[PDB]
Amino acid sequence: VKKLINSQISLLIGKGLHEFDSLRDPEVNDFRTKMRQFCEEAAAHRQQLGWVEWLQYSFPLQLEPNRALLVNVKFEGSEESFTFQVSTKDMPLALMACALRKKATVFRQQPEEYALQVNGRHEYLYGNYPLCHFQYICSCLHSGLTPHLTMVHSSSILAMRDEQSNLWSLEQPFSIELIEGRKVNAMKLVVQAGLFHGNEMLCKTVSSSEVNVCSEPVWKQRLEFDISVCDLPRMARLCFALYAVVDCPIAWANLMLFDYKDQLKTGERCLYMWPSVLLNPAGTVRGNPNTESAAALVIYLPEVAPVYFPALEKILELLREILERELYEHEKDLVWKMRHEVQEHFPEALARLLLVTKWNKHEDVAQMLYLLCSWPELPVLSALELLDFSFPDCYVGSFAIKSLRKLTDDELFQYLLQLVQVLKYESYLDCELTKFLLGRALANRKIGHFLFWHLRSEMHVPSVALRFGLIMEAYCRGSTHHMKVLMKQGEALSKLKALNDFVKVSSQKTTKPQTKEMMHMCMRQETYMEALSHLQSPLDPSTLLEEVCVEQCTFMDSKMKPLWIMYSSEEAGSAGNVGIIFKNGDDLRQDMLTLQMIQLMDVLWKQEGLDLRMTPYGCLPTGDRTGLIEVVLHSDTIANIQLNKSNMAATAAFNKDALLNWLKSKNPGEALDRAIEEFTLSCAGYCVATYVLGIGDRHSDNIMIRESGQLFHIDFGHFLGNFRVPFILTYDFVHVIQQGKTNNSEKFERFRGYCERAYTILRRHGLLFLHLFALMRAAGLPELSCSKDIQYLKDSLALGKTEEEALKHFRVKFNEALRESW
Ligand SMILES: CC(=O)Nc1nc(C)c(-c2cc3c(c(S(N)(=O)=O)c2)C(=O)N=C3)s1
Repeated sequence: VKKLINSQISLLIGKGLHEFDSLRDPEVNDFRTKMRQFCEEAAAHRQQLGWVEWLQYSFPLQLEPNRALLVNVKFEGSEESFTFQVSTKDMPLALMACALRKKATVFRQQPEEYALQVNGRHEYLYGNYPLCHFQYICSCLHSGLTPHLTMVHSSSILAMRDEQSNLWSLEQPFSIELIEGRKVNAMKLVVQAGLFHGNEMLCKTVSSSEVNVCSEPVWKQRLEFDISVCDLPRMARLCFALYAVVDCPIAWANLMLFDYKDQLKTGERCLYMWPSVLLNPAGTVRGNPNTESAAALVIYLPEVAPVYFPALEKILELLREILERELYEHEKDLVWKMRHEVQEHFPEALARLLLVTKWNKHEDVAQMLYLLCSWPELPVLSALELLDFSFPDCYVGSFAIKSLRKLTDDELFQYLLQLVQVLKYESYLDCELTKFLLGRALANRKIGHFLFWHLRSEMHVPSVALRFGLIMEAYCRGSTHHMKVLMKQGEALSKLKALNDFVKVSSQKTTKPQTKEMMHMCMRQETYMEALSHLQSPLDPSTLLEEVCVEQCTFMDSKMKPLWIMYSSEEAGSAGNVGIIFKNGDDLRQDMLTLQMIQLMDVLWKQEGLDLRMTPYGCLPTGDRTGLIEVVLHSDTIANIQLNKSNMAATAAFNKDALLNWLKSKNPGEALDRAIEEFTLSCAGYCVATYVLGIGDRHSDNIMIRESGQLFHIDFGHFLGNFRVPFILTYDFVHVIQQGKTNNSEKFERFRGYCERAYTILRRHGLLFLHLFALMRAAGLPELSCSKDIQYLKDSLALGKTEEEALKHFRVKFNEALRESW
């Protein structure tokens, strides 16, 4: 019945749906019901899409940001296949017609009714794009393999779609009654509070009277705040901090002064507080659900009788350029004076205007919101700024989502990590961002995939557990089939957790080979073989993890014993030979963010025609200190290469030549030049990427080389110079760039040219990183917690410099890095 979906969702999110009901909360109850009906509307629209439109849902195109190639094509009900000489500039339609003419001769007797599936994968090639503009063809051309595609008819694609179906009057000062506590401490107890509107204060922070660590301490004091009640903004947020004194932080707690129906909150409130590292504005406005052992304040918010926030209709009724590109009071007031001409001539400066409006005075808010509701939509870049906690107001928030609707699915994917973390800054469950992310997730299954996992990865955190569970529950109402697909993934990871816990215990007692043999026995059980096999990869749902290749599975010797899990496929061939690494015990978010930013750098470089040959490999947290990492096969560490062990192809007279002999052995004869280029390009990319991102602790063990020449980085424990990390040039890579010559300035200075181009391209999108890192502060990443972390980026890119000045400064750091190389 309905009941089976509920128990499946419950298992899928790690939080039973009985628990949502047991709160008796009207906001939860109205989120669930209102978002259920919204996601079910999507699910209906989804099942009546056309077959091409369904491919757009299920397998959205992997596109890149003349010349010949072999393509091998087959038809779905056949092993008999054909090979074709085609051009890289031809459409899929041209190729599909080629296939049908070779079939109509072999079988002796329309291209529009087909889609090319990438063999043994959930990737499809269709639409009016040249072959080399598809990521599969482009990947294939660099790596050198023949494409393997399959003609899938529309009736068979529709068969897939089928089987997935489901007010101003009050001028008194705002005040409270601080009643009492119920907590523990080692002195006297002070309760400082404050009215914040985002980061900014609506008035100074009024303390409570000092009182002894008496219980369960009692106060029964008025606190009177320096602000009229009519001047409270819609997102007025009252923020407490309980600490002790003769500073000693103990707890904190926030709540919105207006409830989710716009009503002002009266009367009594028990705030269940959270422990501390004093006053914490951006902290969540929901209480600690650990009600048993939580320090709890009770307070009263005076009755003033039922007063709702004014409806929008009521609100709407009620030297200049030189600065506009931190400002002084007169400059702020000149920016406010000319607010109408900001709307008319400089609409991209909305943010700076929003940071000069007095949010603690209500006429100014209406005068602002009046400008805001006719304000033209801004570019995607500008809207990512307005999502930050710096702009808490709902109309500004709702305006931002309105300017972000024109995000492409690829862009939305690009920023999905950051957008999810902004859900933590949200004050209420039902919000324009949630609905936006949910509606786009339900319109694109890849977006839907990754939204699920970004949320599912944080259910171990009580502050977001309720929000995230509910969103996940809503998504599942709107995609029964993808729920089941994801359960299969989660069942795989449950088994990997249990197999990894075995491997840890075992490794501490017996030898490496005997633990590996005993891992393989455990995997060869029905329950494991079934669970570990025949799923989609959480790292990339278009990757199919088919036959778990137990022989080649192992574990790595590092402290947490990450498992090495290899998968094969009959239908896919070499594309089906894929590896994943399950790591349990480490917080992979730090890594994931670092790889996504390098991926973005790659995207931004390719958009200016620069292909530095990066390796943007999957990294995805899936659970508490648990996640997956995509295996880049056919690669080894600089450490393992430079070991220089004998009876190998890299038998080297000098350790400087170990890499170059290694590259030689893997790329013999004419192909050595192609790999040194791959190496050089990739070396330059990661050199810049590490310098901008401030990635420290780089040694041979955590730098890998692919057998193509491509270099890339692993293990991102520290970033943004969290030990001012300088540019890193390594002699043995310099040796490879220079083709093993001691003096080869032409090949070396090309590499400086690549590094400089790469560095100047990121400086132009400096604001994109600044905005995206600003939104990431929401995550509570230990090394992304303050302004000096964001200042690192500003200084690494040199964002307040002229392009000429910054390039001069970059070349100092580069020449310094060159000197350091021996
Ligand atoms: C042939 C081979 O081995 N290729 C590899 N490709 C990748 C992507 C590896 C990797 C990446 C990362 C991490 C690890 S690991 N083993 O340290 O967990 C391993 C980690 O922790 N963060 C990122 S290894």
